[PDB]
Amino acid sequence: LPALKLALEYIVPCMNKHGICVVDDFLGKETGQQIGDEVRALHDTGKFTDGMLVAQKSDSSKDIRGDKITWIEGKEPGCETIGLLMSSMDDLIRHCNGKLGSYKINGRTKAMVACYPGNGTGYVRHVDNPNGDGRCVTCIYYLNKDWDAKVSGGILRIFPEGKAQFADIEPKFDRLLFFWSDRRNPHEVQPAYATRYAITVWYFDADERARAKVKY
Ligand SMILES: O=C(O)CNC(=O)c1ncc(-c2cccc(Cl)c2)cc1O
Ligand SMILES: [Fe+2]
Repeated sequence: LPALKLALEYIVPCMNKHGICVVDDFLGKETGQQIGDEVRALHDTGKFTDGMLVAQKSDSSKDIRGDKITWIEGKEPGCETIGLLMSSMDDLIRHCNGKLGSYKINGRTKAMVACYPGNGTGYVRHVDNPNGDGRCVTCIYYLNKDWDAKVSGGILRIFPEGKAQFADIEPKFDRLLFFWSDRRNPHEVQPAYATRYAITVWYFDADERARAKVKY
């Protein structure tokens, strides 16, 4: 599917109506598996952090850590298919521009690659951008082959429009997810009992980002 068709016929109407959009089979099995291989190699060669401190504990031997991260620009050797994914995300957003709300998107973060180690940790309920830091759209790509949430957990639960009625999104292989980054979409990751990977980029709105500059 050409990016403009996906954008105009699906992403733009889904985002403006619901603030959330799920695209399955985004890149196809071959590219999806190559991204998986690159992320696993990052993991196996120690490129991730040790994980978010979950419980601090007076005996630090008992510390519990959760999601581990690494920031990826997309041009590093061994990361060029992650770079292909990132360019594919940009292609979609570029073909949306002027139609995602009244936002004018003019940049994005590097990719945050996340690894949940499977030790029963998740991610607490939160809003990505609660305080106007410039980020207007969250984009997540999942790469977990044959993920079964009834067995392994790890559901992303989003509370669309902030209301208590929630949407449960499995972190399925080759699934792409967009949602508004602000308080319209509080969300959380339920405990994961197997290794769970995801790649996130955030897109900036020009006006909000130009003002966040003075909030820094
Ligand atoms: O994995 C998923 O399906 C959902 N993940 C998130 O919702 C998330 N959100 C925010 C952050 C995050 C929040 C603050 C700082 C940084 Cl570097 C990352 C990490 C995160 O993993
Ligand atoms: Fe988040």
